[PDB]
Amino acid sequence: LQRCIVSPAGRHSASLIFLHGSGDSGQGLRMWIKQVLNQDLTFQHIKIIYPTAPPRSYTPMKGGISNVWFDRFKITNDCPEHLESIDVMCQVLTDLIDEEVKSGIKKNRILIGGFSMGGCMAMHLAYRNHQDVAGVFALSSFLNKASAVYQALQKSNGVLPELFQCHGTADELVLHSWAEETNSMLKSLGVTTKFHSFPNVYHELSKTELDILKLWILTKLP
Repeated sequence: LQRCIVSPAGRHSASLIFLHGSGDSGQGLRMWIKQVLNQDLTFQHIKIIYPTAPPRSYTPMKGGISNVWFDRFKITNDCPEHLESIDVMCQVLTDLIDEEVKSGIKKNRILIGGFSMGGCMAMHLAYRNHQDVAGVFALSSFLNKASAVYQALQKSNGVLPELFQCHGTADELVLHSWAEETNSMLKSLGVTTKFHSFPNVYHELSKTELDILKLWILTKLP
């Protein structure tokens, strides 16, 4: 994968893998956050990796080529996830996590999250393959009904990474009810989570959301 890296200001001791939503790129997400904050998101010790999803067919674009982590049949929670494309991407992003580990960053100092389709991807990578990460965040995201996530967590008995999930209540693309169903599902399967609903926020990033996100990141990667 191609990627945009935002370095820590000093010694690197932890890593944030932050996955972009459908159609975007890692430099796109980076610049979008920079606009929403009026300065870059940056840390003292945490390196931010914004990888770019390789271009591939996307069924809601009638098979047109898009930077997408995985394919979807339909934009809804009431259809099955496309598990074969999700699993191909779990293996690709696993390689990226492993490049970090091999750099000296322990898995419990790696936080994975994303916006929209990138937060979905994050949740499948964390709760199915990498339950020892520091935490998981999902902005404007949901899991499809009957997700392999749910079935993995049903079968798990160990400590799991905490989820920070935010959603705009006025979102017309990814409905708030799909995101709260996902949050409730995960809580009932033993995930500890922080769910934050932003009235008057649609399918977008907001400054307040990103500020709260930053605060919680610092609790998970001191």
